[PDB]
Amino acid sequence: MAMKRKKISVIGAGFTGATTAFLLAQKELGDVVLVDIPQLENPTKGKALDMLEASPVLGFDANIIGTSDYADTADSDIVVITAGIARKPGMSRDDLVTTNQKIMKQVTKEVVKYSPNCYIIVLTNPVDAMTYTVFKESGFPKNRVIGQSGVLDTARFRTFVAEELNISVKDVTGFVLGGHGDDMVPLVRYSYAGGIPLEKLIPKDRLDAIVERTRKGGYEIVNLLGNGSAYYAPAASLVEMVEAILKDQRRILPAIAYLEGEYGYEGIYLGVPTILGGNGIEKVIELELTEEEKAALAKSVESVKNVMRMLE
Amino acid sequence: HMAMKRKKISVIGAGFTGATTAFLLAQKELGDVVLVDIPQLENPTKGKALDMLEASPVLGFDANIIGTSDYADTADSDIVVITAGIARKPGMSRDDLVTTNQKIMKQVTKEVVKYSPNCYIIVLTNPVDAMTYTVFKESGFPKNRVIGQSGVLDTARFRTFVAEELNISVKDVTGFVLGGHGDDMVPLVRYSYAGGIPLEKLIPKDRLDAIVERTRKGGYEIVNLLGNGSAYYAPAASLVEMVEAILKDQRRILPAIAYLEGEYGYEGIYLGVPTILGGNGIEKVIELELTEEEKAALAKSVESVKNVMRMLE
Amino acid sequence: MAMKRKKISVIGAGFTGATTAFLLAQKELGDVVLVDIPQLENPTKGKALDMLEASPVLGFDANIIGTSDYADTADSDIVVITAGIARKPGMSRDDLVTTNQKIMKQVTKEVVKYSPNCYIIVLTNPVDAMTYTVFKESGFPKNRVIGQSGVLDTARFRTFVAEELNISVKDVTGFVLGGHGDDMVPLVRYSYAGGIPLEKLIPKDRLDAIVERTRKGGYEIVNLLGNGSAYYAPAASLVEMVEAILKDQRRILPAIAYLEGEYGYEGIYLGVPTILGGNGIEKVIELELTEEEKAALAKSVESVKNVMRMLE
Amino acid sequence: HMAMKRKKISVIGAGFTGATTAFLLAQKELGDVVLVDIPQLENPTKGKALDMLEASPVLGFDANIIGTSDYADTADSDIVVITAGIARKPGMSRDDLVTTNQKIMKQVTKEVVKYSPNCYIIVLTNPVDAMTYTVFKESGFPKNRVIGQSGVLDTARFRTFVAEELNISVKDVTGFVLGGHGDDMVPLVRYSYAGGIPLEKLIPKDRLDAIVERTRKGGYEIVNLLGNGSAYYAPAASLVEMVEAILKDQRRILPAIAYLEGEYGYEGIYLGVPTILGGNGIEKVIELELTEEEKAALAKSVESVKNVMRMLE
Ligand SMILES: NC(=O)c1ccc[n+]([C@@H]2O[C@H](COP(=O)([O-])OP(=O)(O)OC[C@H]3O[C@@H](n4cnc5c(N)ncnc54)[C@H](O)[C@@H]3O)[C@@H](O)[C@H]2O)c1
Ligand SMILES: NC(=O)c1ccc[n+]([C@@H]2O[C@H](COP(=O)([O-])OP(=O)(O)OC[C@H]3O[C@@H](n4cnc5c(N)ncnc54)[C@H](O)[C@@H]3O)[C@@H](O)[C@H]2O)c1
Ligand SMILES: NC(=O)c1ccc[n+]([C@@H]2O[C@H](COP(=O)([O-])OP(=O)(O)OC[C@H]3O[C@@H](n4cnc5c(N)ncnc54)[C@H](O)[C@@H]3O)[C@@H](O)[C@H]2O)c1
Ligand SMILES: NC(=O)c1ccc[n+]([C@@H]2O[C@H](COP(=O)([O-])OP(=O)(O)OC[C@H]3O[C@@H](n4cnc5c(N)ncnc54)[C@H](O)[C@@H]3O)[C@@H](O)[C@H]2O)c1
Repeated sequence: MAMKRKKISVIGAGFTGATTAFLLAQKELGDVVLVDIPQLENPTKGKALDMLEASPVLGFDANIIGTSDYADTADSDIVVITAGIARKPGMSRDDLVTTNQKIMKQVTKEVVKYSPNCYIIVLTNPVDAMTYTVFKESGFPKNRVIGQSGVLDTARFRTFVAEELNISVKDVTGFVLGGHGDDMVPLVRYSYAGGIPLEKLIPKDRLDAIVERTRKGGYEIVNLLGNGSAYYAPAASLVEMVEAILKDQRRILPAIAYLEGEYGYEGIYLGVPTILGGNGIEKVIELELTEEEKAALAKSVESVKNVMRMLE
Repeated sequence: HMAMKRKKISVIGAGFTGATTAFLLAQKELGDVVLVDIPQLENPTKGKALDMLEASPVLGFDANIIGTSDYADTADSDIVVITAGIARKPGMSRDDLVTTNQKIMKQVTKEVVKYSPNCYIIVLTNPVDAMTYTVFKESGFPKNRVIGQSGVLDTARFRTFVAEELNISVKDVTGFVLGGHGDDMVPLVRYSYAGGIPLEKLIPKDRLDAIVERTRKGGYEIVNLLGNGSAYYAPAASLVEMVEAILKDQRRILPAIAYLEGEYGYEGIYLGVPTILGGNGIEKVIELELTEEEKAALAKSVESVKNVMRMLE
Repeated sequence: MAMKRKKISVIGAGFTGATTAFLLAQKELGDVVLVDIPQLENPTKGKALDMLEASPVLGFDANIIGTSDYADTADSDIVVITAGIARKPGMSRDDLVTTNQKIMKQVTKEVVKYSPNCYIIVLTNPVDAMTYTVFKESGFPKNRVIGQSGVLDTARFRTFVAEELNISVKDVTGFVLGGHGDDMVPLVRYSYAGGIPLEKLIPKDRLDAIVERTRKGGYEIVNLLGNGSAYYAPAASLVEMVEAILKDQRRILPAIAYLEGEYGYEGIYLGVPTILGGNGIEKVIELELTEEEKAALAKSVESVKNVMRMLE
Repeated sequence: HMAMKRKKISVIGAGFTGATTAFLLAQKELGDVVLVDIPQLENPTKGKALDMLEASPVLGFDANIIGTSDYADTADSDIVVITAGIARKPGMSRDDLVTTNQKIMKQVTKEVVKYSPNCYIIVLTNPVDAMTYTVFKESGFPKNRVIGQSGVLDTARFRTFVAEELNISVKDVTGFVLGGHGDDMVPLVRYSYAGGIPLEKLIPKDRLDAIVERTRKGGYEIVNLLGNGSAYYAPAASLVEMVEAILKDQRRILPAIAYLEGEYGYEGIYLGVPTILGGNGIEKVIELELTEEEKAALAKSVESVKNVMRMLE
């Protein structure tokens, strides 16, 4: 009968989790619980308390707590999972999978104990196999277990196109199927500057360079930082997705969704166009792809099946 | 004829406090942001700035952010926020900390005034009373143009503790802390309310004293939890409010570190005092009628500030 | 939808209603149903549609409809009542109270039929007697029936003081108890610029002229417009009250609340300091008033009862 | 030394569109506002202005808002928005509306360009194409400093209908409408998408044709519902996006009414075209590669506009 705040738990209090927590609180999307392992309890509480102390200056009404106790996550409307080791150049794709999978299983189990009705958004890489792992561990219907990937890649692409044409990023669009890197399947033909196909504004070679920079866009921020991974744009990418769900916006967003025949694939998570709203993933949109695009996506899907085969 | 131009804000020092501020500034479309650090940290600075910029299509702000070690990129900044400085390492004395940071302020200020002769400057670097003073003397600028941050942060921690104690919105809680930062700050409970109701009516004294002491220790509370470095979220927010007040000439009444020429009985010092902050920087130091108890607490604060100023070379 | 958007119905689609609806939508507080009499159905649909067609420009996700059918208000979380008649030429004070009483009872019956669990915020003058009418007709708990006057009166006070001192309205606080007009009790003692008592910044004579201009603030706007009363600041005042409830903010705000011993009064609605949150009025706050502040609030309360004796 | 100061926007015509525009600009703190109307309506204009100001403490915005019939109060405006027009009356001919509004545009611009010789001007007043033309010729400003609004509003109505058809956020629908503000406007479905997907892939042809038509009648639909008056919320919203684009030098791509000097094969007229809008007003007309079908729908639109320009005294 009372009007209660949405409750958002963010698991992993490293740069991306914290940046997320702070953005969610500022936008008054609800109360935030920043979670990490017992050994990291003091810094998690320090970050959460520091964020809460900005509330009177920035003028947002939101609780923020830090914790290592998953009992504090009880009755979360949304949980965002950012726990685990980041993508870096020259890393063993298998080692990544092995350590993070274990983390997704231990986290998912504690999340569903205390919030059995929550919607879950996964950042942890590799995001297809880790979102798959939260899906199967959780026992949730596919509309409640969502992965982030395509929004971040479309943000880097739009940024590079906006700088290339010297126009508002507000009026530039991109469009990606599949995951990060080699797995990325962009549709330049469905990318525009104020409604005009980029393919009529930018020579093919310069467009192919922006696409390739988008593929290595993560590695680009790693190379600059020297001793971490991107966090500003990943966190902003999670917040757009959390907002679409909490405010039932019915956004069309690229997301990592479970396929049961869409694009001709079943039993997998894949970056596809999505409607995102109050029921989480409300539709996977099936485009008419050209023979070439179909081919590039069959290629992304074999990489997906390859990483799922590294799962114990 | 003059085309409409974006405001320009340079943030000197691209660690916790400067990067957090820059992102907030960018999200609020207060203008374009130049994030500046030493040559040795040029690339991490470029990474933070580019990561922030790649957030812009998602969060929906129009703002340029670049990282640089070339101060020439700061040219014609309306506002410069100085977070450049060094933390006190175990085995470094008080005196060597003041001196090291002093020397950073002199070198930073020289470059800032060279490329933006008309900018306003806000200083965070600790020890912030002494370092804001160094920036003032080095800049050659009139006092209205050189402002330190500390009060807004300390009132924010105080308003957080009172909001939690009473279970009410932080929006409806008011504090006032003058003096220095850390141990030296002077929270004034007489000028502190919830919905305009004096706090001494709503919270027993023993609890209110613990809230005052907790405010005083607020910095160390966060240092003790993080196990590397100091607070940045609330510090950054406090700088953003002060930047807003100036760029949008809002004439806020808030505590700022202001150069005194007689106010409260003191001259030739930066001290945390009530301020009108607007399009011309510190427009007024407001002189309150203090009690003997407040005056005595303020004078202890001034002794400590003069102690740190004696360590300057 | 598991994450349902909040639903706000605004009864009365004139100046205050329409301006309240457009602010609510812009702030994404929920979906808005704008309601007027069957005769004004089409202008109501056209105001609603016009605001909705601004949603792509201003960037808000919100439905706005106009209707003369209360079934459209079903399961509203909040109902804002602005329904009211403009006092005709050659109509007594008695018949004005009596005409708006009949409108509040008819409106309330429709409101409870379709949203028996809603919070009601009343603006309709005379706002103490009309809030009282909605409470009694509704059978709701007292925390779920609320009136607006204090916030608007504190807003005018704050504007005048901010003009006098040449400072941000953000750093000026006021406190107005009682009713509107001669009935309203501004407490200059509880009034500050940046926490500084206004009696320290403004000579008695200027502070007195500002208290009188706060008393007359409605009249002032009426006399400038020539046809109609204020709507911008009224609407803004209702939005802050709507926001304190939907986001469970627990503001301390002057609101028209039902008294059961507070200030030594019982069985009336009166402007008092209030904690406003997710349960509506969480408590009425009792200040230590001077002998003198007590006399003015008694003068006010006598004026409120005067109007209540006019209720059929 | 110059202190920081607010941007300054004068709104001419304090009716439905002006007042609504004024209240958005202030809430968003885009600058101080001066609401201008005839002397007969000075007190109602001051009443709106004061009502708005009295909301500022509640909605928490720092802006001055004033009402005036004296153009001296508009001195040194960065942006001037012109909404002034005769109130349409039962039985007023088209001649008398256009002819009267032309006179108003010439009188209003004379005063505007006298007190703000360096301002950017956005024109709403109908018939908007011919009226923007009249402000341009009377101002003696370069074409980049005199901009009309019609396409933002008309693409907003299109996006609204497509969003309702598909049940998706308006944030993810794009459209593009060229030409005039009449039945003659050209909504381009080819350059219109939902999440960058072509609308022809998602909406059947009969439905899409009905949306295009509902876009052409958009203004009329609102007139017919209101009974007395035309739309003002979406119009005010459209002016605000165009003011923001200029004040914050955003370099948006939106449809605006621009002086053509060869673009699309037309010379010496104002027409709704794809614009880059920024700190120097209209920075460029973008020439789309239209189909013969589109060229012809635009050619008609141009014919409708030249017909109005014939009636100009
Ligand atoms: N989807 C994308 O596009 C995208 C982009 C950025 C990075 N990422 C992923 O998101 C994260 C970004 O790095 P970050 O800033 O979050 O890293 P970080 O190391 O700074 O923080 C992650 C946290 O996970 C914690 N953690 C480890 N095991 C845990 C467990 N069992 N339970 C709870 N917490 C545990 C770590 O202790 C650490 O604090 C990584 O997981 C990376 O794989 C993906
Ligand atoms: N006033 C307050 O309320 C308050 C609160 C927060 C922190 N602080 C102070 O703010 C300062 C910064 O805090 P932080 O957490 O950001 O520290 P940090 O080490 O994370 O960031 C400081 C940055 O300054 C840079 N820097 C050093 N010398 C420089 C120079 N010559 N030119 C340019 N950049 C230079 C360093 O390279 C570093 O990246 C400290 O002095 C801290 O004590 C004061
Ligand atoms: N409490 C305050 O601070 C405050 C301030 C301003 C306005 N008010 C009051 O607000 C009320 C409305 O103000 P306004 O300026 O919007 O007036 P208005 O005349 O523009 O609008 C009132 C609307 O109520 C409608 N209405 C009448 N009977 C109705 C019914 N049975 N069902 C539904 N709708 C019905 C009318 O048709 C009209 O559209 C008045 O009572 C006014 O005195 C009080
Ligand atoms: N271009 C578009 O997309 C678009 C959309 C909306 C409306 N319009 C046009 O906008 C104009 C304003 O519409 P509205 O709804 O605000 O009308 P309105 O009649 O409510 O307001 C117009 C105001 O202009 C004032 N005015 C008239 N002559 C003046 C003068 N010489 N100097 C100063 N003020 C003067 C009037 O007093 C009146 O208050 C009309 O011409 C309308 O047709 C065009």
